Amino acid sequence: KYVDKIHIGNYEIDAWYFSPFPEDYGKQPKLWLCEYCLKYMKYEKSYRFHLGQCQWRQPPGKEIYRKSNISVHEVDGKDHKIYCQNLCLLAKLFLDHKTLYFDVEPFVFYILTEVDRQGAHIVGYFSKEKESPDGNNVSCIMILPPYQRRGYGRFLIAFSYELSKLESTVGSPEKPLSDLGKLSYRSYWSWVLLENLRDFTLSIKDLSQMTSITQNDIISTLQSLNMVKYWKGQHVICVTPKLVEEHLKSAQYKKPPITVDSVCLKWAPP
Ligand SMILES: O=C(NNS(=O)(=O)c1ccccc1F)c1cccc(I)c1
Ligand SMILES: [Zn+2]
Repeated sequence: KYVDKIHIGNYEIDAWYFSPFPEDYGKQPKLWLCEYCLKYMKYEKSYRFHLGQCQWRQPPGKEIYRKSNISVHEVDGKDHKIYCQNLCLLAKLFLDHKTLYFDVEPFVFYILTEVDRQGAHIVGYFSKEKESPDGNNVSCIMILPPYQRRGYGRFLIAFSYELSKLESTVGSPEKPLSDLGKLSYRSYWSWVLLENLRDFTLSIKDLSQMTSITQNDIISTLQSLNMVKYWKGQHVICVTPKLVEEHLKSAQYKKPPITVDSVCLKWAPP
């Protein structure tokens, strides 16, 4: 009765949550998704027909980042409404808290793809309100299940902050975050703050301007590392160069990242 399984690319993926595709679409065993234009279909037969006809081989919009075979496309919800709606319905299969699927005009979508000779294969995305009253640099962020915990979420988080830096703004993900989202942000913040502390020294305000991480997220991260003291109503960094190195040598920071090469990012504040 609900969509419980999708086929996209060469992946079949079980659903995690309800997503409000039309009811007739939920009645089948599977939904079949074109991995390039994200059209969803009811039957393997219409999917195969679509595959031989569809001419798209990458997301719409502008490629604002390209390094080697890693690419990010910026898609304006107002310019590519159907695609962005398709994207939000797919994302809702794996996000508990996302609530906006059809009114996509106030959002811009950053699509992460992995390119090979056949085309640019979607890995995940994050959305961003064009005008955030509460200073969120991410509204929702989603990595497709078979790509999770493989460095792609870390890339997208870093990417969202590289945009904030170009905007001369601090930003924060819209809350609530998933379990994995909490872990991923905490670990991204810890790495970024510890590398900055090793490289220089710095106030909490200094770190915020260098990283675009909000002062609250910095404070809560430093508290979980136990590197902040409290003095007459103010949080003050309290860290020795050696303790920073003992943290950075820890095994969790051992996997080599997909980095965001600032030189490969083509984007100006809107
Ligand atoms: O895939 C995930 N996160 N995994 S990670 O890219 O390996 C990673 C490693 C270190 C630090 C941060 C990271 F995100 C993942 C999946 C869905 C939503 C989100 I939000 C993240
Ligand atoms: Zn298509």
